[PDB]
Amino acid sequence: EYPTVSEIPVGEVRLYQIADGVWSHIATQSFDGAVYPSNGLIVRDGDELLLIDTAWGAKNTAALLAEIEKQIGLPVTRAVSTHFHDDRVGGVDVLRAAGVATYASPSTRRLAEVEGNEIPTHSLEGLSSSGDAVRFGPVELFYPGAAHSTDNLVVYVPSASVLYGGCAIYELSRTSAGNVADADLAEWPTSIERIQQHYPEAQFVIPGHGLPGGLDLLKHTTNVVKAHTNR
Ligand SMILES: [Zn+2]
Ligand SMILES: [Zn+2]
Ligand SMILES: [Zn+2]
Repeated sequence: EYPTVSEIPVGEVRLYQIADGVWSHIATQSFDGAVYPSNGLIVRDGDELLLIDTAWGAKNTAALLAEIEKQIGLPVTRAVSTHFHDDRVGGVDVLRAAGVATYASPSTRRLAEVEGNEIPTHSLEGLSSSGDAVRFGPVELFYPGAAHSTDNLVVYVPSASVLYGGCAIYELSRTSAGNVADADLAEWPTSIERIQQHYPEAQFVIPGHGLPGGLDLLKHTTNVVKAHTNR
C-alpha cells in the first residue's frame, strides 16, 4: 500500500515501485503546524536514472539520493523540476553538488529567480506554448497551460502508462483548493482538458501531494477548482 504521513517522519524518504523501472518518491515537510506529504518520480533510462522533482528541501533531497543508492544502486544523472515552488526546486543545490544535471523550462527558471528560490542549471526548449510536448530520455514532458502555476509541466512515461501530474492535479481526499496564490483559476480547467486529450490511455495518475489513482483525478481537480472559483 502507498505510504502516508504517519509512516514517514520529516527527513526520511520512501520509494514506491509503480511499474518496471518506474518509482515514486515520497517525503514530508511541516508547514504552519501541520504535516504534508509530497511526491516525485524516478524513471530508469538504461543504466542511469532520471529524477522528476526534489524531495522538498536540502535535507530531504540528500536523504533521497542516499535511499536511491541503497535501494536501486544506479546513478541519477539528470533531474527535471516541474514548477518554481520549493517542493519542486528546493534541493537543486544538493543535486548539483552531487553531479546531477538539473533542468527546467525557461519560464520556471525566471520565476524561481524572482522568488529567490534555487535555480535549475539547464533550460528545456520546446515547451513555451500550451499543448507543447517534447521527449526527454524515457519520458515525455508536456506544458498544458497555466493551472496551479503559470509554468507547471506534466510528465508521461509511455512504457508504463504513468502520468505524473504534479501540483496541477489534486488527490481525491482533497476537497478544497490548496495554495492558489500563484494559480490561474480561469485557465486551470482548460489546461486539465488538454491533459485528458493528450493522455487518454494513462493507467496510473500521480498527484503532487497524496495518493495515486486513475484519470478520475483530472475531473476531481476541475470540480474543486470550479467550486473555489464560485466562492
Ligand atoms: Zn506549487
Ligand atoms: Zn506542491
Ligand atoms: Zn471528486
